[PDB]
Amino acid sequence: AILGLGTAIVEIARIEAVIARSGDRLARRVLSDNEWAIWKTHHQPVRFLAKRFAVKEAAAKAFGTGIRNGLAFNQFEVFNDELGKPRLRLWGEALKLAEKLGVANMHVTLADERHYACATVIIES
Amino acid sequence: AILGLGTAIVEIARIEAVIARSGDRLARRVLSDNEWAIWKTHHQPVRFLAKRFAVKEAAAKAFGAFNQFEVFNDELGKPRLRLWGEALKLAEKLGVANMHVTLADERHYACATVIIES
Amino acid sequence: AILGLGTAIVEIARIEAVIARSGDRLARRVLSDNEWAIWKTHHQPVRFLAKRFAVKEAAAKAFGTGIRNGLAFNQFEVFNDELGKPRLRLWGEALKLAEKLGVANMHVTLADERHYACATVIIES
Ligand SMILES: [Cl-]
Ligand SMILES: [Cl-]
Ligand SMILES: [Cl-]
Ligand SMILES: [Cl-]
Ligand SMILES: [Cl-]
Repeated sequence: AILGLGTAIVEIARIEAVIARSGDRLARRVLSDNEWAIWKTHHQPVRFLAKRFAVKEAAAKAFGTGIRNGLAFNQFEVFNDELGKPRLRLWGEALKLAEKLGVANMHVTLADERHYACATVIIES
Repeated sequence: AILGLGTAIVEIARIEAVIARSGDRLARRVLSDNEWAIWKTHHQPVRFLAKRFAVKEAAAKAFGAFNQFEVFNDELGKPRLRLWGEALKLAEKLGVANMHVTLADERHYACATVIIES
Repeated sequence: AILGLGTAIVEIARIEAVIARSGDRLARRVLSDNEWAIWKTHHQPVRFLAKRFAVKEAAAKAFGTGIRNGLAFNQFEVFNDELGKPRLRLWGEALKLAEKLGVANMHVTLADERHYACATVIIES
């Protein structure tokens, strides 16, 4: 059964503007350790960040809570499987919420165009 | 089982142009009574309308009038669907037990996805 | 059970620009024979192609593979049923892979505005 659904659209130029304002501080804030390692050596760091931000926002919506009760963007880790498909890995409070809700499967998709990154997340029992 | 899936993208500027041309007529046509009440006191009514239009369009596609697809938000802010009239009747016929709604926006666009489920 | 999820966003102007520089080449590669016939006489052919790209990219992502192992965008044929709702018809490797994955239901939606087309695909047991 579907336990939740979330979507996000991110203006890549906005992420770019935040980076101009505060350097790597947005990345330090929203990225897990594994994602941070990827960001550091990524070919297009702004685009990577915009995409990960989109998944994290969609995930928070999919859990039906948004960011609250000790949740945080850095607890929603994006990784890719061997074929390139995006996946979610949960940490701390996010992981505890998933276990409480009885989450068995987390479906993630990412898309981008020149100006926008979009993501949709479905969580399932 | 998934009974239906719908998505929508709405250019907020397009909605603004409709409102410039015909006032609050669009809002009168597509909003339910509860949504209308929110529209009247909203700090950003056009954006509220664009987002609700997005959900309604997505809901219509998921089922395969817009004011019969009411958007409300729960205690945590999560968007939800409430059905009226012919929409409610259709849902019972199809055996819809669960309806999942999400919406998002940025400066120029609002987006929504709706999944209906047995 | 959800077997996969895919989404895509297409800037219509980008498709317009590719057509301006290389004509029919983009369309011939990604469209099935049925879609090609429609493209050749469609009243809004660029918009048609952009929407087809959106669905096809979302479908390739929903299968969890992207374009690899003999899969091709021209194998994910979009058609509209007697009611008018968008549907997927699969060919070649895509058809074979769906069977092997145990796909019993495919859910397709698409949307467009003046500048952008988008689509989401869910495959299900
Ligand atoms: Cl800015
Ligand atoms: Cl009402
Ligand atoms: Cl056109
Ligand atoms: Cl169509
Ligand atoms: Cl355009």
